[PDB]
Amino acid sequence: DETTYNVDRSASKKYTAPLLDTPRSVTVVPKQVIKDTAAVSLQDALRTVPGITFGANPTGDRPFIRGFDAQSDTYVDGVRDTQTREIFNLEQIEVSKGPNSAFGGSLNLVSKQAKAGNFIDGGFTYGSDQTRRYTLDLNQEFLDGNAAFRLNLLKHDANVAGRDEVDVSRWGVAPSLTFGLGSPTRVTVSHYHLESDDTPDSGIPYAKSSDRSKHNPDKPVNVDRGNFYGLTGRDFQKSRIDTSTITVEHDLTDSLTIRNTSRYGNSHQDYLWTQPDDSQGNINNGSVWRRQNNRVSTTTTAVNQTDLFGEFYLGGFKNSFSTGLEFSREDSKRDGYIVDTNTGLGSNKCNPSLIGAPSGYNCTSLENPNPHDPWNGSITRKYAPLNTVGTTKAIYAFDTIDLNEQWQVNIGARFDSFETTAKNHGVRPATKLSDKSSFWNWQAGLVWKPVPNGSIYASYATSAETTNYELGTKWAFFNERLELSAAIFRTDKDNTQSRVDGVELSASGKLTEKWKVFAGYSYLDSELVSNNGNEMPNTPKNSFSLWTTYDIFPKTTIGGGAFYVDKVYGDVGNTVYVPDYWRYDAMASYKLSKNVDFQLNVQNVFDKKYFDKAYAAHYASQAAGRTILFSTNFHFL
Repeated sequence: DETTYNVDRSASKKYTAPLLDTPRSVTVVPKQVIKDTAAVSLQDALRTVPGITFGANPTGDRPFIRGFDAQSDTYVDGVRDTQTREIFNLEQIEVSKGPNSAFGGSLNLVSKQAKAGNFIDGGFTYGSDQTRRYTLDLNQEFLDGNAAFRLNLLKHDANVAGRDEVDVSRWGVAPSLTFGLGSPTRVTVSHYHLESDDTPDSGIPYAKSSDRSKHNPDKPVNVDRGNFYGLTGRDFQKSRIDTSTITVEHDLTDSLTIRNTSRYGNSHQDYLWTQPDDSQGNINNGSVWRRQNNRVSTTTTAVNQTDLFGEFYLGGFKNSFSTGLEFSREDSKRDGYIVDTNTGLGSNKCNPSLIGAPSGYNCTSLENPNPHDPWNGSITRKYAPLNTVGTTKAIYAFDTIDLNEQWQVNIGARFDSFETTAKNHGVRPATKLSDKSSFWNWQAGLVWKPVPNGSIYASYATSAETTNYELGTKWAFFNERLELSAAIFRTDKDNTQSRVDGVELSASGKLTEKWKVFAGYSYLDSELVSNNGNEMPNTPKNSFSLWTTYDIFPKTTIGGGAFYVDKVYGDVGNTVYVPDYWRYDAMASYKLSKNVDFQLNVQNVFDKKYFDKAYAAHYASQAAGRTILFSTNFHFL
């Protein structure tokens, strides 16, 4: 069933048990939720899972999970990645909220692969924000059903509702080949390519009060909804990602599969954007310094991962296990631009008399900025990069033991070894600095099943310094079409000292035959333990996500979502924040025939102005306003 709102198993076979019986908080955002919400990105899609905030970049692509930074815990099919992620090539999104030695929490993005079946799918979406999105998803068998070819294509252009001039443009191509369908030896080859060229948002500056502190923190200034402080003549955000993956699987016995995966990745970023005022206090006289930020970056990644997984029997118990070796190499080159933003008054100071041409357009108006100002300062590349070469070697082992039909034990360990060399051409003479380290990690879980469709679990994880305790329960109702979850947990971290205590509730699947739900609640009580007693940044204390659809007639579905996010602090010092908000979404779909769907989405039904990322200083990112999307989807199977 491809229309399910509940997914009962992970895709990666490092999990040794179904999700009901896995002793960890895991939420899968299934394909159908991604389609029903009409999500056009990873962040858009993750609004359905509460307590995941993004922070920091001209668009902050760094997730925070249970109040902890997870930029370098994003996986594509269980392997690390070389950046703003699109969803056209994804089947589902797997969110692990606590640790998992198999890989603060992590995201695992499952790619669409060539597989058995013949289909041609495609869609176009037109929007009130000028969205023009075209997708094609073609999968064809060949070699008489022993192999398959799949091609996913994307073209996406859009403005942003309630933001002057800000826009996005991207396209993608994802070819895939799989061989040995149904046989004991399978070979898969994938390539992924995405290129983008955006006009980056400036965001909105924090108010800057004379008495700003932990006690009276500042929030974004209140100005017209569309205000953009950047420059259409200057600012740009260009990226390219290329990823090749080769996977070989062989069944050695009926109980044992060996798997080798090779990934080569290559990503370029060339960004230059504006930040409003960088806390210079010019906003208090009605003006804004257009501070310039930038990054030029190239990264190369090479990974090889060999896994052995399956079953063995010992003392009368089944042991469902996975074990492996991982070797990788990352090359990164960080450079930038040198840009003249001198206002003429102490470099970065402004007032209304300097707005426009007297500041070389480095000052603008707080209330009525002009993004078309013909700014014309020098831009030159530094050509003096920080070049880093990193090596990793890891070994891991995971085992689930069925003691009887009521009791299971999970144990997992992982050892990582790391070597880096950094050459910095930004200082004279250039420096060469090396570093060596390792990371031990292990976890244990206990599952009690009073009845088959019921689960109560304890869990302990440590890494060496971090410690996680979790205690939870999961239940499957209405013929295992509805999963309910509840968890409590504590995370303790030394040399961050910090603590996060929390509660998580989930509901996923069918309530009745016509009524589906995908929903969660998250409570995060976080603390630094002077900043002693402050909340963690990017960690909403309360959040709630509800997505629901109802099959109101045959051929017709209606639906909506309600999302709450509590206030969020930008800094450890708790001096800046973005306020809490409610957002509501609506949808309707009509099956015109077996081959054509029509879909309407209304995002942010009440046109709430709110801020989806709070940065540590200077400013916050404003989310999109009300957006209306009409989709036409074709599918021939």
